[PDB]
Amino acid sequence: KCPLMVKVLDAVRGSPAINVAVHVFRKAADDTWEPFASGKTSESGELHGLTTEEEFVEGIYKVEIDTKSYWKALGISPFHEHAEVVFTANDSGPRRYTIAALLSPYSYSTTAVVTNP
Amino acid sequence: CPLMVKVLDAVRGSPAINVAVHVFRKAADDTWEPFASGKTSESGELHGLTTEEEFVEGIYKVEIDTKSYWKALGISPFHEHAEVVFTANDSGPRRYTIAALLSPYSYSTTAVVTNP
Amino acid sequence: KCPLMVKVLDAVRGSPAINVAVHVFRKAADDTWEPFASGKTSESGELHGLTTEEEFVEGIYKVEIDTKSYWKALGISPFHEHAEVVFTANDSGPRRYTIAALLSPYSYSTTAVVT
Amino acid sequence: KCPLMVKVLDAVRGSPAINVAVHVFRKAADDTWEPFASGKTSESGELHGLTTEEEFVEGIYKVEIDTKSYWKALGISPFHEHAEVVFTANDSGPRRYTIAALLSPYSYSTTAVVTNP
Repeated sequence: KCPLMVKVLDAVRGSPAINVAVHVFRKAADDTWEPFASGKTSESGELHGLTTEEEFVEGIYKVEIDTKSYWKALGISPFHEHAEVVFTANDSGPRRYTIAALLSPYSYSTTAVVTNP
Repeated sequence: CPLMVKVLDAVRGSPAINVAVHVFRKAADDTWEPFASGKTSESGELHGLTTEEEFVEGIYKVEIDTKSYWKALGISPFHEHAEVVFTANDSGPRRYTIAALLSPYSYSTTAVVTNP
Repeated sequence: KCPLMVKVLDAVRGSPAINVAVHVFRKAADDTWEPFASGKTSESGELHGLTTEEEFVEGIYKVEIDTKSYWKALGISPFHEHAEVVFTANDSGPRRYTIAALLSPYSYSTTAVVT
Repeated sequence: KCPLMVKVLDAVRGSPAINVAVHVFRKAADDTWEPFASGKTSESGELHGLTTEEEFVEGIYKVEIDTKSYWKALGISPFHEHAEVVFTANDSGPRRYTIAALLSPYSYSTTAVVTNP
């Protein structure tokens, strides 16, 4: 599918995160983040087709996950406003990037698995 | 303080209070011989479970009663307990501390070793 | 889809762990673990077909991951001898259990997804 | 004691992360991050005396951890550029905030524990 993938899981429910707001930002020469892409996590807990391979380029991107929206809907008070993931992309070749995050009311753990297709 | 166990709660965002801690030791018969047991304090860390002279090289298993603690808080957990097995003092005496961040249906364990 | 699946990731390299020994046990009335199944992690790092729904029944199952063997092969000495995931299966009814274990030399994180 | 404390640990070595850059920001009226305080992680891996009780305010704050700089000294190529923790401070009243971060080359986990004085 798309080179960029996002998966989110909630510890409290033990079920994949559904209806999650994720925003992708792209670096600019003015040191400002531009709204590269936005999407909503599916009921399966993953987001596919976020960015086309050709559109995806060599840049520093920022990925933000809206922690409050999921926790406010569930009714649990969240400590973090959002989870922010920033990294460089395509240092050498058009390698695919998968972003995985684990959510909790007062903590979160994120990991990225990198594959070369 | 040869061995320390620090336990933290994710949902409450506060250190876990009175989590059952069980420490075992390996035997020649491939059976665990109970070493020590305790309950966590208010700060969440239980200390003094072992003494350096008594603390000896071997394969030790540390059990944390996650089910007993979290069920008391009133929601059903997934893991029956957490087992942290590890050889102790492979090369000389060292200070071992175990950190376990608890959550329903998921947990993470991290250990910090200190040579002196 | 297999009733039980195990996904193992190596945060150190950032790529899924390959050739990881995964052992499954069963609780007995004598408080003794009986080997249920064993396998080796594939290239994708996920194990499928390790158990069948017919054999898979309610009980207390322990999943072992040979972290010490894997990290020794890569040349890194790990703190934990292995990872044990003890849980109760089908307490209420038939459910699909997925085990996710993120590995590290001196730490690990276990996460379960229920379908 | 200290209203804001930060503890950082490395999963690769199982030791406190020494000489790690920590940066604290505060929200302004124009939605611009204004630097508040910054320090280097000590040998024990914890920061003490970063915010004063009077100076610490009820605004929004951000804590940034320079994971990439730490890995460069070790010599391991990291995935993430840095780790950022964004949270509302003093929603109700004075509080003691402790931020704990576990670092890995391609993943990290952050947890927050609060003490009521």
